[PDB]
Amino acid sequence: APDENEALKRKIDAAKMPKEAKEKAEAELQKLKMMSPMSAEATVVRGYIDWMVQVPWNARSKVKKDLRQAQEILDTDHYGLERVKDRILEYLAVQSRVNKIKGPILCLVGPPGVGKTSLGQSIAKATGRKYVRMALGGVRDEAEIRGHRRTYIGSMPGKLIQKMAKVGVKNPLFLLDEIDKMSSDMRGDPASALLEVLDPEQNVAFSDHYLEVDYDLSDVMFVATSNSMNIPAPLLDRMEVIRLSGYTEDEKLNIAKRHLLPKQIERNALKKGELTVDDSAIIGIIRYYTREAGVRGLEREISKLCRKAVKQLLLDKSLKHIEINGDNLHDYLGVQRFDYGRADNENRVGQVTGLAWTEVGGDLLTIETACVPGKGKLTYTGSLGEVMQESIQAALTVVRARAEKLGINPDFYEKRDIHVHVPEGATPKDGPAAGIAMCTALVSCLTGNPVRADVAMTGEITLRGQVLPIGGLKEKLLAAHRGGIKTVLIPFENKRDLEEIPDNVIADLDIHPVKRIEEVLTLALQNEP
Amino acid sequence: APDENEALKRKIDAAKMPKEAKEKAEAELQKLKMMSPMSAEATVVRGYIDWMVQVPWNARSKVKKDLRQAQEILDTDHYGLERVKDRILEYLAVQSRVNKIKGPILCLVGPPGVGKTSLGQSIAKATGRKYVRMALGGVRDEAEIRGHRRTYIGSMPGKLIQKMAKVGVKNPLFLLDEIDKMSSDMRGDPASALLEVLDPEQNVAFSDHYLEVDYDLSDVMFVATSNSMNIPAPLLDRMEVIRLSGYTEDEKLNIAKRHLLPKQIERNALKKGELTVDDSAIIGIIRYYTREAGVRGLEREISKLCRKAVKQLLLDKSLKHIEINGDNLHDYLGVQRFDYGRADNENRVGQVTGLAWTEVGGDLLTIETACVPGKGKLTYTGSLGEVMQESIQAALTVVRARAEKLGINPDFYEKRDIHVHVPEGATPKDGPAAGIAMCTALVSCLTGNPVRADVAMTGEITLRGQVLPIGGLKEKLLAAHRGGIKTVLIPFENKRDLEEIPDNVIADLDIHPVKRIEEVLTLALQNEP
Repeated sequence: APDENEALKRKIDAAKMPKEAKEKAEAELQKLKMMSPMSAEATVVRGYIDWMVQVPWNARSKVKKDLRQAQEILDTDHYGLERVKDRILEYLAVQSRVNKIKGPILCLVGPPGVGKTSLGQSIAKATGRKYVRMALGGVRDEAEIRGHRRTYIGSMPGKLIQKMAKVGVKNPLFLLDEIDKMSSDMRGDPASALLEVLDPEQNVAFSDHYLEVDYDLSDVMFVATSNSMNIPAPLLDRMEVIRLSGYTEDEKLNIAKRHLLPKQIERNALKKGELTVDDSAIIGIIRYYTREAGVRGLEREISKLCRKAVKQLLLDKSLKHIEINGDNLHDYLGVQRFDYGRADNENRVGQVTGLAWTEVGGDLLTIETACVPGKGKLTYTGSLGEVMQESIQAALTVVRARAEKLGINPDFYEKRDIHVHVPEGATPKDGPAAGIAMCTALVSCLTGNPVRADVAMTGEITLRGQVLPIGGLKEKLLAAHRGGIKTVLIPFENKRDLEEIPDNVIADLDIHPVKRIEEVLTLALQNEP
Repeated sequence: APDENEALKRKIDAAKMPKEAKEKAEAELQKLKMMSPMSAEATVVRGYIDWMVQVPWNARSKVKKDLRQAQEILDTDHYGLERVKDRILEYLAVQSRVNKIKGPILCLVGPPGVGKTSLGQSIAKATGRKYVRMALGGVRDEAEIRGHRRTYIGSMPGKLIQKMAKVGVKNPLFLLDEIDKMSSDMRGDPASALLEVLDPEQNVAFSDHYLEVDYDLSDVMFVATSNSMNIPAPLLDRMEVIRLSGYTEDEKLNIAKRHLLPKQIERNALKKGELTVDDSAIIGIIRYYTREAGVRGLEREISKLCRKAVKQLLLDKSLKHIEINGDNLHDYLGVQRFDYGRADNENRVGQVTGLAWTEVGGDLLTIETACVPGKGKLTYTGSLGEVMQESIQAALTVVRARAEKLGINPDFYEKRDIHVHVPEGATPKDGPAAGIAMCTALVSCLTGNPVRADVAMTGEITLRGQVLPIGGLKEKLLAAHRGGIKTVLIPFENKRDLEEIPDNVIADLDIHPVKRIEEVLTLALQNEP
């Protein structure tokens, strides 16, 4: 009745609306023409009108059809990686026929600190669609994806509806960040709602608590990102998992010299000829200032270098240029915090270096064994399961069978207790891939032979001394390369897998395929036995 | 229609307003010109008009561009500390180019009782911007940062809008105190609103429940303060953490003689020649009247001294001056409440002194061990986790391996139960840094050798008797210095960290870098074994 109800009514006629939009517009019209000073009644309908005007329809982004431009765009996002972009291109080709996905959503998984956001932005630019993000981590209620009931003012729509209202296109690139961090603790499981907004048979008629009228969401492209492969079962359908990994020394150096350095220089309001960093400084930072698979440490170090350089040049008008090399780098970072190289490790007896497979990239572990006098009981530490128990039992049996050859007293399992400690045993690794490590440590404790340093080993063991194949050799090799380990012992059956590993990692490490316990004991111990 | 609606209308024309302000002014104008006796209708619009007139725009504080004056101002806030002010200067330099932050917010963390508010005021004075504070602790609803819905009178804007209305400048220094104390229990998580008011891409169009019209907040500089590093994940982005620590004896003495004493003298309405306190009294107060990292105890003691001196001089007209020294100090404070020095500690066997890393500064702990007759079960007290369990297991294994050398009966773990008590085990310390302490206490209980007093130790242990490096050596050294401990045992790998500790702390303590359990057992026990 008042003037407000008139102006709002115009917002319904000044915007073109399809059948569903016309239906919600008619509903709002029936809800309009009422008293404007009505507390919590006119404001909610006004907000609904604004949302409808903001909801996209009869308009979309010009989606590109050529694939060459998509490849050229994907080649300049972070580094290219020559591995994941190819898969992306494949998906684009499958989508180069119709506007209907009818399949996966190109899910990305890997350790944090990689080009996930960069890949999403590159895909948005290649597809010619607007970019929009939404975080799935920490979500535990359906009230986060969907809105509230059609009631008094304050019942704002869900995050998805808000993002769609802000992005006035019917075919945007909706990114789903931290899908593995989503939980279900407030109102059932919100995964169902996600399915309703992701399944091509349900997104066309997706209904919201506030926007009860069905909205067409089949043209919206969705992309999910995660850190681990522990994606909920209902969210695993219609999804393709693409695993990402770390980078090598030269790869990280090129990445830093291509985008990290220019971005940090432009962010700190620096000039083109104010700071010059060579490759020696970056190498020193990667070797003694960061230990990870991503480039977060490099970014933080470059930011600190830029800030310190700006402060030093500002307080000294006589300084015209600042150059940081591999020698004065410490002057801006301090004492080194990490060690590179195992040449001066002073090889020990009870300690063994092994490779561990982790969902965020493999790492290095130092397993220990203690053989003290007792009655023969077995003790283990590191939150190990039954698999580790049977593996230790098999290793003990192998040691008992080869004690005569190794010079071990056959009565060691009767008058001496064994305690095996495996640090970070709760790693997301299904299977006791450290059998050879524990066996070598046991042989060392019983014989006193120090385990040769700068040597890494991983793989399963049997009761007859045979080595079984394992998975995730790329991550373990990358971890050994970052840790400065040159000698790596892997099972023989995994030799055929080396053909799928780039030469940049194999040319730096010395791999020796083994299949028996005697070969690992000969190549790992300092002496012959 | 009435006279009121006329006067209020003038407040809309007498103030210059930008596009957004003109939009909200037009909205209020449409809401004005109505009946003034309308209950809860004219008062709310009048309040909105007053808020708009108070909201700053087209006016700002003269921000300074020089850095020398900023350093001179930061050198007279509390003490200078020569550590944090430098970082502040760096930030200022980064902000000495444009009025856009586009980065961190200079978050400060440390134990309570330090110059946090003083640092904020000094930054406000150096930047030439008005000072304003707002407490984030105890906030659990978005209705605290933002206002209420546009409804009947009483729906006042949020705390932020009120602070901005009181401070008539577009670029003020908004301080965020107690960011770690903020929770989420009433209406979702208010952190999101904070992001909307802190993210440079959202503060430019920050909308409020009462002030629904977007307001530009990109020129407002924000600074956060906290006690612990447990900052919520969403509030950690675009933030730089700067850790603060305690002060030494001479540092606290200079701080008291520079600002604490004059402030307390001026607050108690004292004259220049009425009270004279020497350094002996301050030293005695710091040694026997307060045990903390801040200067709260010193402030309280000086306040009590000033009050007692005023009362004594007022009731005695024959007294012309009051002088308090290190001898008569007790006459105004009573009997000493704390003990300084471990020379007369009467070294015990079952007790061991260790250093503990805490988010509010390290402290001293007295770990105990009891070896009673039993079956060999292990018991622990102090709310310890699995890390402490594995550490105690490793220590027990080391003791079992060195029992013959230490003169311990090898059957102690079979006929005797061990109970380890670690007071305040719930400290925010990730890792069993008290391995050497528990091992020494166990060796003492089994051998009866009293642990030498005036000795502190901390560090990780392994199954082979090796000591691993730890973090937070500065806090532990400061705690040992305050407690009067001269002998401190730290891991050998942490020796390179001593170069980052000032000489005022190393010159008072006797540090002995160790790497094996035998060295700690020899330097900690009274006898040789």
